[PDB]
Amino acid sequence: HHVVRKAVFPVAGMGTRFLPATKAMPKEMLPVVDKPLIQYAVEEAVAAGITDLIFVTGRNKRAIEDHFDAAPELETDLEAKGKHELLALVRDILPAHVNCLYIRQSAPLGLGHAVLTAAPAVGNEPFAVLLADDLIDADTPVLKQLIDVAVARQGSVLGVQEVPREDTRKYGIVASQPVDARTERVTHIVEKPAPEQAPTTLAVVGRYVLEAAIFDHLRATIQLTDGIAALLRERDVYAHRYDGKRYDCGSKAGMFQATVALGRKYHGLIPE
Amino acid sequence: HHVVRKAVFPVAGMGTRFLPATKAMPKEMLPVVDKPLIQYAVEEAVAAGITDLIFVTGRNKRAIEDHFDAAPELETDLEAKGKHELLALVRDILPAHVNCLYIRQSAPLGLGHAVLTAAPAVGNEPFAVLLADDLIDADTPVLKQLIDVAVARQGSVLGVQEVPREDTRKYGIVASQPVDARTERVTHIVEKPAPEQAPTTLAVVGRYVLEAAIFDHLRATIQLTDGIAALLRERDVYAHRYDGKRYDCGSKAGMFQATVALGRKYHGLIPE
Ligand SMILES: O=c1ccn([C@@H]2O[C@H](COP(=O)(O)OP(=O)(O)OP(=O)(O)O)[C@@H](O)[C@H]2O)c(=O)[nH]1
Ligand SMILES: O=c1ccn([C@@H]2O[C@H](COP(=O)(O)OP(=O)(O)OP(=O)(O)O)[C@@H](O)[C@H]2O)c(=O)[nH]1
Ligand SMILES: [Mg+2]
Ligand SMILES: [Mg+2]
Ligand SMILES: [Mg+2]
Ligand SMILES: [Mg+2]
Repeated sequence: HHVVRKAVFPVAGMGTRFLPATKAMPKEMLPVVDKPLIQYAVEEAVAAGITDLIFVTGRNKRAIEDHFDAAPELETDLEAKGKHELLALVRDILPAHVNCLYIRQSAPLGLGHAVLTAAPAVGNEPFAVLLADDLIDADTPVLKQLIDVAVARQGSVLGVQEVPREDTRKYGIVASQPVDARTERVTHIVEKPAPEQAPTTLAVVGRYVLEAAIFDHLRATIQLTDGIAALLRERDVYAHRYDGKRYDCGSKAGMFQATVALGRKYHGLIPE
Repeated sequence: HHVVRKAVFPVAGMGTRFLPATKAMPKEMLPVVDKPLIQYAVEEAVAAGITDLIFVTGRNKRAIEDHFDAAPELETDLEAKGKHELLALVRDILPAHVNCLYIRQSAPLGLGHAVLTAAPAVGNEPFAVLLADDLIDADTPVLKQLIDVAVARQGSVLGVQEVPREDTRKYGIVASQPVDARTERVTHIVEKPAPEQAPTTLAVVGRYVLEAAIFDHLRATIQLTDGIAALLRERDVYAHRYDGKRYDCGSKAGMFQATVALGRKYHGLIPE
C-alpha cells in the first residue's frame, strides 16, 4: 500500500543564474506575475494530496518560511483598512490539513545532498521532490499524475518532457523503454549528452516520486542523478511524460515566457 | 549655490497592491527581469550625481540593505566556481564614492511621514526623493533632469508626465502655468480629480527635488502632497515634464509592461 503524503522542496541553493535579483532574495521567492515560484510548487503538491511539506533550506532564505507563516502586522494593516479580500490571499495560504517543517542544509552541497538532508523527516516512506524553478501549468497537477503512476507500479517515478534533440545538452536525459503510452522504464540517465548521442529526447524535470531506498544510495554518492542510477539496480524506476507545460524559471528567459503566458491566461495581461 | 547630493528612498511601506508576492518580500525587491526595482532607482540617482543614499525603511525590509551590502558567502561561492563576471554583478554594486544609510520609520504612516523621517540625515540641504515603484527608462537620468531645473530656478521640482484625461482619478495632478516648454510653475495640487475637473493632464510621479523648507510643513501635516501645497505659499515649486518612459510597478499591470519592454530592449526577450 504505497502512500505518498510527504513532499520535499530543496530551496537551499544560491540562485546564481538569476543575479543580481537573487543576491539577497531567494530565487524561489521571485514572482510569476504576483505569486512566488515556491507558492505554485506548494499549491501543486497540496492539490495532489500532499499533507506534509518539508523544506530543505538555508540561512539567507527566511522569506520562504515567512511566506507560509502568519504575517500578523500585515494582517492587522489589511483588517484596519477593511481590505478583507486581500486578507484572504495572505491568511491561511495553506489549508488547515497541511503542515510545514524546515531543515537547514549545512552548505549548498547539491540537490542530491539536499534530498538526503530530508531523510530524518521522511523516514521510510516514499516521498515527492519538487523544484520550484520548474513551473508547470497543468489541468491536472503534475505531481498527482506522477504519484498515481508510482502507486500503480510500486516504483519511483521521474517526470519527463519531450525536448528538441538539439537542446539535449541542457538536461539529464533518460534512456528508457516504453511500457505504455506515457510511461517508460528507465535503464540509464545520461547528464547533458550531445544531441546525436542522446538515448531519447525525454528530459528529466524537477518532479520526482522517490522510494526511501534512494537515501542509502545518496550516502555512498553531490548528484541526485547518481543516486537514481544506483537505485535502478535494486528497484524499479519509471519515467512519466506528464501532461502540462513546463517553464524553466531558474533563468530570466523561461521566467519571462512564464510571465507572458500566465500573465495572459490568469491575469488578462497582454503585451502592449 | 544649490547642491543636491542626498537622495531619500521611502521603502518602509506594506506593498499591499502586489499580494501575495509581497507578503514576505519588499515590493522594492521585485525584479524587472533580473534586477530589483530599488536597484534601478538607486542607479538613476547615482547617475545623476547623488553621493548620499538615505533609505527610510522598516523591520521586514532587510533584503534592501543586504542587496547593497557585501554578500560574502555568495562572493565566496562565485570565486570558488571561477565565475568572475557574476562576481562583478554582486560586488561593489555601488561605486566607491557613494554611501548608504538606513532609518527605521516607526510605522507605515505615509510618504509624507517617511520624508519627514529623513530630516535628521538631510539637514538643511535640498534633497531628492525617488519612489522605486516608478521605474523610468530614460536616455538621460530623470533625476538629473529635475536637479538641473531645481538648481537653475532655486526651487523645488516635481517630476510630471502627461496622462490621458480619462485617467486623472489615479493621480495627483498639478495646476500649473507654463514658464518654458517643459517647466511649469505649480499653483495647486489636486489629489485624484474627476477627468472633467482636472486642472491639467500633468500627473506627479515618484521623483522630487525638495528644499529643506518642506520639513516644517510636514510637521504641521500623512501626505507629502499636503506638505508641498503648504510650501507653495512660501517658496517656488515647479513641475517638470521629463523626457522618459515611466512604468507604474506598484501593481502587476505596469510591472508586466516594464517586463515586456525592458525584456526586449535590454535582454533580447520577445514574447513567444
Ligand atoms: O546544495 C543545493 C543545491 C541545490 N538545491 C536546490 O536544488 C534545486 C535545483 O537546483 P538549481 O541548479 O535549479 O538551483 P540553484 O539555486 O542551485 O542554482 P544555480 O546557483 O546553480 O544557478 C533548487 O531548488 C535548489 O534550491 C538545494 O537545495 N541545495
Ligand atoms: O508609511 C509609508 C508609506 C509609504 N512609503 C513609501 O512611499 C512610496 C509610495 O507609496 P506606494 O503607495 O506606492 O507604496 P505602498 O507600499 O505604500 O503601497 P500600498 O500598500 O498602498 O499598495 C513607496 O516606496 C513606499 O515604500 C513609506 O516609506 N512609508
Ligand atoms: Mg545548482
Ligand atoms: Mg533548476
Ligand atoms: Mg501607500
Ligand atoms: Mg506607488
